Formats: sequence, structure tokens, C-alpha cells
Amino acid sequence: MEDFVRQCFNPMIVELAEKAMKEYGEDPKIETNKFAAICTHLEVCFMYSDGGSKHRFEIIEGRDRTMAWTVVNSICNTTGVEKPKFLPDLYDYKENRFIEIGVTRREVHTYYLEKANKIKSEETHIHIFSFTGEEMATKADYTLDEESRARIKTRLFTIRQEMASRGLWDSFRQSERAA
Ligand SMILES: O=C(O)c1cccc(O)c1O
Ligand SMILES: [Mn+2]
Ligand SMILES: [Mn+2]
Repeated sequence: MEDFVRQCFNPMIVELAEKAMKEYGEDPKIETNKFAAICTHLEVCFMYSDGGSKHRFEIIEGRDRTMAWTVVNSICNTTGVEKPKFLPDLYDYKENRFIEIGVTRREVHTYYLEKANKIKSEETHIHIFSFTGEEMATKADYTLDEESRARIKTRLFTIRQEMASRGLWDSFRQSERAA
């Protein structure tokens, strides 16, 4: 699974996933499902940020925590928008809201609800993707056009097939359940 992650995602994503795990005391070589999952989440965040007009999104995910918070604070202080309790992934300059992006191996609505009650925000938009083509967003406002979301769904499905074809998919699907 480790080698699969390293040849499936680009070096930059891999490097950001390694950092993120080291910060939390996890080992990429041992917890290889969480490694893959983190790479996946990062990829989706970047595709998503790319999905609109070329400067629509402040990218929050992938940065160092302290700089992420600094950027978050600048947005709040300049837009008025309320300050999130947890680090979101993106800010949408067009719609004036932060976005939390989720990717689940379980049901979209389950994840959506866990994520919603964790953040406690009538402002932060939530957008969940699955490895089965499903998506759920706050007030069914999917932010992006169809094409951009579709591209993401396809990519996710390819990752699932690529894993499946190596027999790593079951272990990966179950592991989000074990957490
Ligand atoms: O920001 C995170 O750390 C995070 C952790 C787990 C799942 C996520 O979607 C995240 O954005
Ligand atoms: Mn995040
Ligand atoms: Mn997220």
C-alpha cells in the first residue's frame, strides 16, 4: 500500500501527507491507509480549488498550521465572516464562506453529519465526496460546476479501482470503520 501511494499521487502531495502525519506522531510506513487517505483528501482539495475561476479560492489545507490560522484570521478580519473553530480547507471569495471538504469510504450523509456537528457553524459550507460517485453539500449548493465535480468523482473512483486491483481496497474501506 505504501509503494502504491507513492506511485499513485504526485511527490508534492505525498510530501505534504508525510509532514501532516509526522506532526500527529503517525508513521506513513505503518499506518498506510491513513497515508493514502490524506493524499486523497489533499488531491481533492487541489482539484476543487482549481475547479473555478483561477483565483476564486484561498487554499487553507496543505499549509503549516500556524500560517493556516494567520490566513484564516486575515480573511475573517477583512470580510467580517465568522471565525471557524477548526481549520477549514478552502475559502471561497465569490460566495464568502469557508468550505470544509470531506472524502469518505462510508456514506456521504453519515460523514456529513459527523462533520457538521463537530464544527457547529451555520456559515461554513460542507462538501463531501465518496469513492462511489456520491456527493453531499450544505443546502445542496455544490459550489462548482458539474464538470469540475465530475472530474473529481472520476479520479476518486480510479483510486478505488487501482486499490481494488491490488487487493488493498477492502483493508482501506474497513479502516475508516475501525477509526
Ligand atoms: O484538516 C484536517 O486535519 C482533517 C482531518 C481529517 C479529515 C479532514 O477532512 C480534514 O480536513
Ligand atoms: Mn482540513
Ligand atoms: Mn477536510
